[PDB]
Amino acid sequence: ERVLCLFDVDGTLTPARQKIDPEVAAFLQKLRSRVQIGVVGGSDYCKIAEQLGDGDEVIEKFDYVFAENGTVQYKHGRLLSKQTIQNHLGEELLQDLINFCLSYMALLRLPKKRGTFIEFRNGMLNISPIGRSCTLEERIEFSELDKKEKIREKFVEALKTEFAGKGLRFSIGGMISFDVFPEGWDKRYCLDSLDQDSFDTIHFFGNETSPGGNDFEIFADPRTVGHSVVSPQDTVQRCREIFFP
Amino acid sequence: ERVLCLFDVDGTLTPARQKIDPEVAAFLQKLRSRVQIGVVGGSDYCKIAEQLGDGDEVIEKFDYVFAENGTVQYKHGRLLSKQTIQNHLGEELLQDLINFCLSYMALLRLPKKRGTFIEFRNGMLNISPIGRSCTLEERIEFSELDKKEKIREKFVEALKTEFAGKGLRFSIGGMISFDVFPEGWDKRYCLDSLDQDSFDTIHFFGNETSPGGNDFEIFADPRTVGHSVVSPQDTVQRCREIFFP
Ligand SMILES: [Mg+2]
Ligand SMILES: [Mg+2]
Ligand SMILES: [Mg+2]
Ligand SMILES: [Mg+2]
Repeated sequence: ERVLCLFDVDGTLTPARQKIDPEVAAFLQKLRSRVQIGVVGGSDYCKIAEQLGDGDEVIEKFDYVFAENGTVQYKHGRLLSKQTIQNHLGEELLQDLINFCLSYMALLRLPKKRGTFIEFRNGMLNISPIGRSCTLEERIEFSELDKKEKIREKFVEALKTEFAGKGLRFSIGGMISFDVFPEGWDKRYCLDSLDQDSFDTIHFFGNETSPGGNDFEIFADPRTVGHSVVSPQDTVQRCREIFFP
Repeated sequence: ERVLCLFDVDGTLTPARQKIDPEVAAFLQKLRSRVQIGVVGGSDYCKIAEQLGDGDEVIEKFDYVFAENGTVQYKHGRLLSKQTIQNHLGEELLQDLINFCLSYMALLRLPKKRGTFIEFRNGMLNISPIGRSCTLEERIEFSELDKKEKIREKFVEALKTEFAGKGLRFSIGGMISFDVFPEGWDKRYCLDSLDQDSFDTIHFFGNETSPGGNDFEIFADPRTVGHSVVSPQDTVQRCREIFFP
């Protein structure tokens, strides 16, 4: 009777990192006549907003907007207070991590380096050996070397070992960087806030629900009814079979 | 007959990092009936724009806008192509510099660290041991420790020695960082483009014209008639005595 449909963004509602198909967007509003709707994605709010509407339309079109896995939350148009990664980790482990990354990267010799090797976000640290302020052409150059030399994979191996047992998780994505985040700060983070909003049912839809995928944990969590999808059209179809049969 | 008045921003036209007094702004437009007018400042365009008008009004109010010491140029409303620091320095010296900074900072133990330890700009690298993405409260905390421990001063000493003779310059400013930039990329940078615009006279006004100041080089350059000022009101007064006597 009080139902929430909660969607991953990339590959679930939109082409990855691209704008939503207006027909999919159209269905989501129709679905909204039967249930509340939310999104949860690993990217920051500005990226998610850009994919799902013009300006800040996303917070009006969706009942919930969980950016950076729910460390940033919009609830019915309202922004809620955010928790810092330093509050969760503590300053000492945070700096141990930062200094290990600085020390490791200083020894990496690349074709090019730029700036923003460590980006401090709400839900993670983003580590990029080339530097995030590089151009697209520079990204591609690094990506091709990285496939040959496994630069990011080896850095992640050394970090996991060094911080073994200290509650840090790692994910390599895109061309130039990897993510470092606390255990529990995958997509499941958003569920703790959702637990207090009196939903009879929360249906989660994602395209990475297999082990290793970024939807695995929230999909498998007992607080959600999980649904595996392979495309936005599959998502729309599943939602019809369930809510408009 | 073809005259340009070229002004530093901070302490010359406005309170440092603050909005221009509307009366000063008013005089500058009157001055514009007799001469062309330009600004040159070390900060990026967005900061300079914010101090001198609303939105992009600055490029309409001034004939020239030289941001980041002239590595970024607006000329009569038009943005000109910019040169990269890597093009000027070369990739090898640039990375030697970046890796020395990464290696040095990894050994610094601070109360707090965040992100963006190396910010890649158009006219410089900005190095911040705490990380530029810190809060104002965090900035002040670092600033007070830095006065006690001379963290930035000692880092600059080691860098100058290590890159002795290789054409790098350093400036420590504000609370959390220092600037690294190529020789010649002080305010004089903007003069090379100006040399081609057929001015009979270029009058430069600045509040840091003594040795060590960030206006010293452009003030002393033989391509300018230099003027030392101590406040925006002094600037307006000097411009009256010269152009409205
Ligand atoms: Mg996905
Ligand atoms: Mg589940
Ligand atoms: Mg000044
Ligand atoms: Mg001169």
